[PDB]
Amino acid sequence: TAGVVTGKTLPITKSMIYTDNEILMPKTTFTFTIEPDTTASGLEIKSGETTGLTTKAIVSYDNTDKESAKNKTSNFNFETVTFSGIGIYRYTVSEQNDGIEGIQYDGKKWTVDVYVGNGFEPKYVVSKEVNSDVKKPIRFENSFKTTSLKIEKQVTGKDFNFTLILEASALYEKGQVVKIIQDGQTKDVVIGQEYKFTLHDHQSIMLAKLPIGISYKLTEDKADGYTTTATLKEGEIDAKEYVLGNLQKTDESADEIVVTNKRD
Repeated sequence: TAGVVTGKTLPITKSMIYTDNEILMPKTTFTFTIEPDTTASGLEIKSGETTGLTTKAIVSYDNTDKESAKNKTSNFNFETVTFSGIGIYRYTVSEQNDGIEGIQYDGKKWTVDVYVGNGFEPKYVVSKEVNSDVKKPIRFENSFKTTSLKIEKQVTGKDFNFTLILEASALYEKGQVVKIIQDGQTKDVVIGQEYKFTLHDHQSIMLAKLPIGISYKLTEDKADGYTTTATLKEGEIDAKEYVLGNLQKTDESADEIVVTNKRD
């Protein structure tokens, strides 16, 4: 039967929603916690016993994880626990919300009955969602978002030379690639190094699947007979000045930078 394990361990499955290999999987961990159901009563049903129980299980993702590595497994091990007597010991399993920018965490609560026989030891482990009678294996489902940056050139009053760098973060490391669309063609920007390109009046470039929470800086080479200024528009909130050469952090709103070269 689904959600009934003959043995001493509780399997945990983590699925990250991931459908596009062009997107960088965040380098991060998810942590599952097991605690006693402190109100469990009514074999006798008892509050879960935690003496000798490792109460944390973890799975790890990194930037190399693609479609084929989106699901991970861990477990809790009840073999190591000293139970004071036979019975059913009830625990609550949840996933910690680590609050990492861009990540959506599974808030579901799971309940676990461990059937303890004869010393004493676990015999069966049964799992269900809290408030459900349906037995099923524990599976947490997480997801994450990406954003975008468009950069356009306007001339007032010729190719202008730009440099973009996406700085590495703890989540998105140096040497990983982010897609850019440039003169119609899909190309690769490598995180942590200068990416040089050109734009003329009304030409744009776009990074459409940009990691959330990384920092970037954009500069333009000095162009004789022009002064250069730039604005950053975040979603529908009002455009503010972007000073070329400054670090800007990506977040959930789609960014557009308009760089204006004004003839002197």
